[PDB]
Amino acid sequence: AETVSFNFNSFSEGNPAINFQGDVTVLSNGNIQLTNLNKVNSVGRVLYAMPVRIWSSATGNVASFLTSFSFEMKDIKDYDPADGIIFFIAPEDTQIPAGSIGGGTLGVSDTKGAGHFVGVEFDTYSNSEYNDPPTDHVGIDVNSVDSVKTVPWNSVSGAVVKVTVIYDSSTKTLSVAVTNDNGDITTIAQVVDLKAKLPERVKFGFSASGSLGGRQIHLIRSWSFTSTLITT
Amino acid sequence: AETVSFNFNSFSEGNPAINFQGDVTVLSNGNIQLTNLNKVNSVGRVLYAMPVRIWSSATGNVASFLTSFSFEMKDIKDYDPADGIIFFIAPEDTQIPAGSIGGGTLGVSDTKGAGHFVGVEFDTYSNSEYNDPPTDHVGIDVNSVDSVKTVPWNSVSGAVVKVTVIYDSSTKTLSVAVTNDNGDITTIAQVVDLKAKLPERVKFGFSASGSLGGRQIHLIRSWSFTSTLITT
Amino acid sequence: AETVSFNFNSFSEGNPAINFQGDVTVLSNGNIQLTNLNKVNSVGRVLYAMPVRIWSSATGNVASFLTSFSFEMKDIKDYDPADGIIFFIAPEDTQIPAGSIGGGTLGVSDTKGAGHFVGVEFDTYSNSEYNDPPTDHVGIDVNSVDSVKTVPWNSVSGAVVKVTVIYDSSTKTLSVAVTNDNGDITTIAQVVDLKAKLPERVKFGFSASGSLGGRQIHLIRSWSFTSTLITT
Amino acid sequence: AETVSFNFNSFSEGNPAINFQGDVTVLSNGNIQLTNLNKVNSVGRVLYAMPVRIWSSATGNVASFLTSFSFEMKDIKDYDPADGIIFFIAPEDTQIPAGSIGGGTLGVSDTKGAGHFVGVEFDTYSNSEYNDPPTDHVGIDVNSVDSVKTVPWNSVSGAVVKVTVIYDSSTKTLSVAVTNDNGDITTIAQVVDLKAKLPERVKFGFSASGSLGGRQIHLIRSWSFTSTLITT
Ligand SMILES: [O-]S(O)(O)c1ccc(-c2c3nc(c(-c4ccc(S([O-])(O)O)cc4)c4ccc([nH]4)c(-c4ccc(S([O-])(O)O)cc4)c4nc(c(-c5ccc(S([O-])(O)O)cc5)c5ccc2[nH]5)C=C4)C=C3)cc1
Ligand SMILES: [O-]S(O)(O)c1ccc(-c2c3nc(c(-c4ccc(S([O-])(O)O)cc4)c4ccc([nH]4)c(-c4ccc(S([O-])(O)O)cc4)c4nc(c(-c5ccc(S([O-])(O)O)cc5)c5ccc2[nH]5)C=C4)C=C3)cc1
Ligand SMILES: [O-]S(O)(O)c1ccc(-c2c3nc(c(-c4ccc(S([O-])(O)O)cc4)c4ccc([nH]4)c(-c4ccc(S([O-])(O)O)cc4)c4nc(c(-c5ccc(S([O-])(O)O)cc5)c5ccc2[nH]5)C=C4)C=C3)cc1
Ligand SMILES: [O-]S(O)(O)c1ccc(-c2c3nc(c(-c4ccc(S([O-])(O)O)cc4)c4ccc([nH]4)c(-c4ccc(S([O-])(O)O)cc4)c4nc(c(-c5ccc(S([O-])(O)O)cc5)c5ccc2[nH]5)C=C4)C=C3)cc1
Ligand SMILES: [O-]S(O)(O)c1ccc(-c2c3nc(c(-c4ccc(S([O-])(O)O)cc4)c4ccc([nH]4)c(-c4ccc(S([O-])(O)O)cc4)c4nc(c(-c5ccc(S([O-])(O)O)cc5)c5ccc2[nH]5)C=C4)C=C3)cc1
Ligand SMILES: [O-]S(O)(O)c1ccc(-c2c3nc(c(-c4ccc(S([O-])(O)O)cc4)c4ccc([nH]4)c(-c4ccc(S([O-])(O)O)cc4)c4nc(c(-c5ccc(S([O-])(O)O)cc5)c5ccc2[nH]5)C=C4)C=C3)cc1
Ligand SMILES: [O-]S(O)(O)c1ccc(-c2c3nc(c(-c4ccc(S([O-])(O)O)cc4)c4ccc([nH]4)c(-c4ccc(S([O-])(O)O)cc4)c4nc(c(-c5ccc(S([O-])(O)O)cc5)c5ccc2[nH]5)C=C4)C=C3)cc1
Ligand SMILES: [O-]S(O)(O)c1ccc(-c2c3nc(c(-c4ccc(S([O-])(O)O)cc4)c4ccc([nH]4)c(-c4ccc(S([O-])(O)O)cc4)c4nc(c(-c5ccc(S([O-])(O)O)cc5)c5ccc2[nH]5)C=C4)C=C3)cc1
Ligand SMILES: [O-]S(O)(O)c1ccc(-c2c3nc(c(-c4ccc(S([O-])(O)O)cc4)c4ccc([nH]4)c(-c4ccc(S([O-])(O)O)cc4)c4nc(c(-c5ccc(S([O-])(O)O)cc5)c5ccc2[nH]5)C=C4)C=C3)cc1
Ligand SMILES: OC[C@H]1O[C@@H](O[C@H]2[C@H](O)[C@@H](O)[C@H](O)O[C@@H]2CO)[C@H](O)[C@@H](O)[C@H]1O
Ligand SMILES: OC[C@H]1O[C@@H](O[C@H]2[C@H](O)[C@@H](O)[C@H](O)O[C@@H]2CO)[C@H](O)[C@@H](O)[C@H]1O
Ligand SMILES: [Ca+2]
Ligand SMILES: [Ca+2]
Ligand SMILES: [Ca+2]
Ligand SMILES: [Ca+2]
Ligand SMILES: [Mn+2]
Ligand SMILES: [Mn+2]
Ligand SMILES: [Mn+2]
Ligand SMILES: [Mn+2]
Repeated sequence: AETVSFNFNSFSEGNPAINFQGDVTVLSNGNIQLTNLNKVNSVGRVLYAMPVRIWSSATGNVASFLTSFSFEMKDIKDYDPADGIIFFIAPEDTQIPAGSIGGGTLGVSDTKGAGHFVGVEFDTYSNSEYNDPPTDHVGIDVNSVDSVKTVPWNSVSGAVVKVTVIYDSSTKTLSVAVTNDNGDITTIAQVVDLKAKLPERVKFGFSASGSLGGRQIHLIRSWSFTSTLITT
Repeated sequence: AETVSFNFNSFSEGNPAINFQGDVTVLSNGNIQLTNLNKVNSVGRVLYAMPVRIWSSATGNVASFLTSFSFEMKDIKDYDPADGIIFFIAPEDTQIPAGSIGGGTLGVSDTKGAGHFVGVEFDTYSNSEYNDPPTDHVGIDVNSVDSVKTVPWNSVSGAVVKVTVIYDSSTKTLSVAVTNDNGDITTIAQVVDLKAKLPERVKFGFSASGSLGGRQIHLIRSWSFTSTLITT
Repeated sequence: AETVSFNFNSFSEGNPAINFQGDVTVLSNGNIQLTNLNKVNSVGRVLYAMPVRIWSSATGNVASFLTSFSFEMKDIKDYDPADGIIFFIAPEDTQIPAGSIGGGTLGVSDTKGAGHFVGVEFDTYSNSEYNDPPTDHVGIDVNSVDSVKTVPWNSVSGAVVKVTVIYDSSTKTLSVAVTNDNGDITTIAQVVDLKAKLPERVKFGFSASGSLGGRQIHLIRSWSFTSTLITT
Repeated sequence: AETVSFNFNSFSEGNPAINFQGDVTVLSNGNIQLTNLNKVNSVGRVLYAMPVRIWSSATGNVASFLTSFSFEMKDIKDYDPADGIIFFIAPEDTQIPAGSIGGGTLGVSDTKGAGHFVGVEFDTYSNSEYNDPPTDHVGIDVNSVDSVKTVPWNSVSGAVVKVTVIYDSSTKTLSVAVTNDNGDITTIAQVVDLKAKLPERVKFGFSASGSLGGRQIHLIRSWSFTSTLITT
């Protein structure tokens, strides 16, 4: 088979394996701070430098992958806790949308919240302009921040969250498991046809944004990944 | 919410948190050995002592759970590697099935292969008698050792395996992810209405079995489980 | 190591994790009410279903635990505020003591005040019969409602109390810390060889009681416990 | 009674309630980083600005106090993970020891490892000059980094540790509970007569340190404190 795997217990802004886009910045403790606190419409993104072949136009096969990461969101005084983080998969040439308003677009969509990407957002602000549920939530996005599905969730300031994703090729079922601070788990699943919505060669990564009045600390602590494509 | 969460990195007899049914023997290194090598038809199971209420006849809700565990199956000179391990869910009153012999009921069914439980199997020996695919496989059993679905897997002697399982309360999707020694990941997923096959209170555990000519060591090295039942 | 850890921010009947002995009634708001207000000699207890092995006859070791919980005791027109709540440890086979009447056995002892258990009491009514200090107090009981040690405390109707308990495996020191509504903290500590007073397997819970003339509401709002038993 | 209490969920540089002594620095996410990864014998300390009256001259009374905090230590490449963190209590005019060598001294002792303070160290480097145990440990210090008592412990790089301390005046008992990322809890208690080892007015705080090759990320994330002195 064709297997891809990596593991980051910490980061550094000189590692060739990571692509930094936007106001991204690496802290002294090894964490990645996606957005700039005192910047209007801040947008930061981070992608694994190397492109993962998730499916073969040849065989007709699709890869299965298991990844898990942990992040932290914290409130900053006088500023609305927004907008959130999103784990995304996109074509290898993915860029921050030209003139991106930031905020509710999470840095992977245009003003009408559209774009070419599949992702799991950890939304902390309700954008009626995107059909956002009235409360914090977790969602499965498929080429739009107007989630195909969401599940109520609760963002605790300054608490480390742990996430475990699984994509089973056979069923094209993307399943998420989120371990909240109080021990409680939150799950959400959706059937997404990756071959159908993305190219053979893509890229994974994290993005986060905010507005002028909406800002908060977005930190990625660790990230491990392993994809496996059957070649037969 | 109502959440159950335990974690075992080692084991030891006498712990009130675990019930040992069968030829289960705890090694002097905190490892659980499921079957007796010197017996014909050995059978052993390890269960988490307390019944966990997976769904509520009142809420109508069904819990989601995130459980991951590791095991090892080493071969033994002049013996067919069998029958394999199995992670399962059963009615709180679950008694250990009748030991059988040439058989491979994985310790959860009768000679015919029937039984009241739902589980993920890591089978290493084919039995025309239960539709066992030609080779080693990972399956999804629902009241029968004749898996509902199966996927090609390969068991490697003396290799430690890591397994992450996720269950989505809504989508009723059971998603497994097998991480092998070399790195490659195997995954399978299936819908199983837990509220349709199991009583409100069930029990989680691992089971194994052997035959007259099929035997091997079945080691459960670690186990961590977490389930959350929304009720409101 | 061998660790037990649960967490309840709310309660609900039917949860297999908790056993209800006596006049325990679960409110429609996830709160536990220990005594019945319309009964003479009400008595109620709530216990964590599974027995926790506090010490090993093999290791000689004794587990340490960190448990914290919150409660509330509101008065009721024309009634003496009593008897108080109590956090205790008992032999796994613990039955609920005989309901008594003028009495104040806190639901863990006989008419005389004897019983097999060890606990921290939050007593709000003096009984010359058991040496109750002149006023409200927090005590450390060891097989007797006649506290081994006591410290002046003051119970305030309708106030939510936070309590953090720590037990050191070695020093055999049980240390309580009562946080009142206004802020002030009350603390008491006592050596109690858990391995000397209790059998290997015990049970943790909260108990309460009332009299003919003494009654009040006893609410257990939340509970989080964690114990670790070193074994190697 | 006289009670002192505060609570921090994140710190800031321009906060007169906190005294920053040494290589201290406050990250963008509100955490405090006690040492500088680039200096040689980097020493950092942070004290609560206002002094606390732990014992009354008039009345041979001493205060009880409850406090809990969480930290994170991480390994930095090419440097030994050292030296650790310490929660200390010192006279209100306390400073960094003249010409401190940092390292084994944890920034609160001279070269012989002596000074004026009562602390709880989370040691990560075995120094034979201070009779350190051979493994990571938690210790109780009384005017010397040569612990009056210690307990084996394990520091995990990048993991959030939660700590809870309780000091009972009546017993002059100091008990700690450390909650590892693991879920496991480590404990350690010691009887320290504060009035006998410290001045009426003290200051509480944290500290960390490193050497030439011994360096790591030391971070304080939160800190809550309450102390109540009886005055009758
Ligand atoms: O007549 S026989 O019976 O004998 C017989 C002859 C040939 C075959 C082979 C074959 N491919 C081989 C290699 C190979 C492997 C190793 C070595 S070696 O190790 O070096 O020796 C040498 C050669 C090989 C290497 C790369 C590819 N094949 C790639 C490919 C290209 C580009 C990319 S890309 O874009 O990513 O660069 C990605 C993948 C493709 N192959 C197909 C394809 C196909 C499927 C469906 C449809 S359709 O029906 O239309 O859907 C259309 C086309 C077929 C159909 C038959 C077939 N490939 C599509 C893409 C070796 C044999 C089988 C039997
Ligand atoms: O009749 S006979 O008995 O005579 C007989 C004749 C031919 C065959 C073979 C064959 N493939 C071989 C290699 C091979 C192995 C080792 C070496 S060696 O190392 O040199 O030894 C050299 C060559 C080989 C290597 C790689 C591939 N084949 C790849 C492939 C390409 C790209 C990728 S990827 O992932 O990189 O993109 C992954 C996989 C493919 N092969 C097919 C394919 C096919 C399937 C379905 C459909 S259909 O359903 O109709 O669409 C259309 C086509 C067939 C059908 C028959 C067939 N391949 C599709 C992809 C060797 C033999 C078997 C029996
Ligand atoms: O009937 S016969 O005469 O035919 C006959 C049948 C079977 C046996 C064997 C046997 N083990 C073998 C290997 C082996 C050797 C060489 C190769 S080869 O070189 O590759 O060929 C391959 C395999 C082998 C390899 C590893 C082990 N055995 C391990 C083990 C597992 C896991 C770990 S771990 O955890 O560290 O990973 C560490 C160690 C154990 N084995 C026991 C054990 C046992 C003891 C006491 C109790 S009790 O009663 O409860 O006290 C319960 C169970 C028995 C009982 C019988 C028995 N093992 C416990 C642990 C080969 C044969 C002997 C005779
Ligand atoms: O229900 S199930 O389907 O699950 C099922 C459950 C159990 C069984 C088996 C069984 N024995 C086997 C072998 C075996 C055969 C072939 C190979 S192989 O060749 O490798 O294939 C490997 C192993 C096997 C080999 C040797 C023996 N059994 C010997 C024995 C040992 C030593 C000597 S001696 O004296 O010579 O040393 C003499 C005899 C005995 N076996 C019994 C015995 C018994 C007799 C009377 C009474 S009672 O009435 O109470 O008195 C009580 C019990 C039973 C009862 C059941 C039973 N044996 C008594 C002695 C294989 C299976 C089968 C099916
Ligand atoms: O026999 S008699 O006739 O004599 C008789 C004896 C006792 C009662 C009372 C009673 N409540 C009172 C106050 C009260 C009265 C007067 C003053 S005064 O004005 O000062 O005098 C002050 C306070 C009072 C105040 C607040 C509440 N009660 C709240 C409550 C609190 C918080 C929240 S929350 O979540 O919003 O925080 C939500 C709800 C609840 N009360 C119930 C409840 C219940 C219903 C169904 C189910 S079940 O079917 O099982 O589901 C379970 C439980 C009952 C059942 C009987 C009953 N309450 C559930 C919630 C006073 C009397 C009635 C008649
Ligand atoms: O026999 S007699 O005639 O003498 C007689 C004796 C006792 C009673 C009372 C009583 N409650 C009173 C107050 C009260 C009123 C005014 C003041 S005053 O203003 O100070 O004067 C002070 C105090 C009072 C205040 C708050 C409550 N009661 C709350 C409550 C709990 C929790 C919360 S909260 O928010 O924490 O959740 C909020 C509210 C509850 N009360 C019940 C309850 C109950 C119902 C069903 C079931 S069951 O069997 O299960 O169906 C079990 C239990 C009963 C049953 C009898 C009863 N309450 C459940 C919740 C005053 C009297 C009436 C008559
Ligand atoms: O073991 S312990 O020590 O714990 C202990 C446990 C229980 C008891 C009590 C008790 N009753 C009390 C009051 C009371 C007194 C004073 C005040 S106060 O003054 O306010 O303080 C407050 C409350 C009290 C008031 C009214 C009644 N009791 C009424 C009653 C109600 C209504 C009417 S009516 O018809 O007029 O409406 C008529 C009679 C009855 N009581 C019984 C009865 C019984 C009789 C025969 C049979 S059997 O032989 O089996 O058939 C079965 C049961 C028993 C058995 C035990 C018992 N009552 C039958 C009717 C106070 C305590 C004492 C000690
Ligand atoms: O017999 S009579 O009935 O006539 C009678 C007369 C006097 C007393 C009082 C008393 N103190 C009062 C205040 C007070 C309170 C409120 C207000 S008001 O609210 O303003 O009105 C006004 C005044 C008061 C305020 C501050 C102090 N007292 C301080 C003090 C000073 C400095 C500090 S410091 O360091 O923090 O600055 C800390 C503490 C001390 N007081 C003693 C002390 C003592 C104990 C043991 C020993 S020994 O045996 O040697 O051990 C030596 C000394 C005694 C002994 C008796 C006594 N104090 C030691 C320190 C009010 C009355 C009782 C009975
Ligand atoms: O004749 S009678 O019998 O009738 C009789 C006469 C006098 C007394 C009183 C009394 N103190 C009062 C206040 C008071 C209360 C409220 C207000 S109000 O608010 O205005 O109303 C105003 C004043 C009062 C306030 C503060 C103190 N007293 C403090 C004190 C100071 C500083 C601190 S601290 O912590 O801040 O440093 C903490 C505590 C102390 N008081 C003593 C003390 C003592 C103990 C042991 C020893 S010995 O063992 O011998 O050494 C020697 C001395 C005594 C002995 C008797 C006595 N105090 C030691 C410290 C009011 C009355 C009682 C009965
Ligand atoms: O409040 C956070 C929220 O802001 C929205 O945009 C606001 C903008 O922040 C505010 O300054 C302006 O006056 O009105 C805008 C429209 O509500 C973002 O659109 C949303 O995504 C959050 O970031
Ligand atoms: O190894 C960490 C350890 O260092 C000790 O000091 C060393 C110093 O780090 C090294 O660079 C120098 O060459 O020798 C010194 C003497 O051992 C510290 O004393 C100790 O506390 C740790 O920080
Ligand atoms: Ca949003
Ligand atoms: Ca089989
Ligand atoms: Ca009492
Ligand atoms: Ca040291
Ligand atoms: Mn959304
Ligand atoms: Mn099978
Ligand atoms: Mn008492
Ligand atoms: Mn030390």
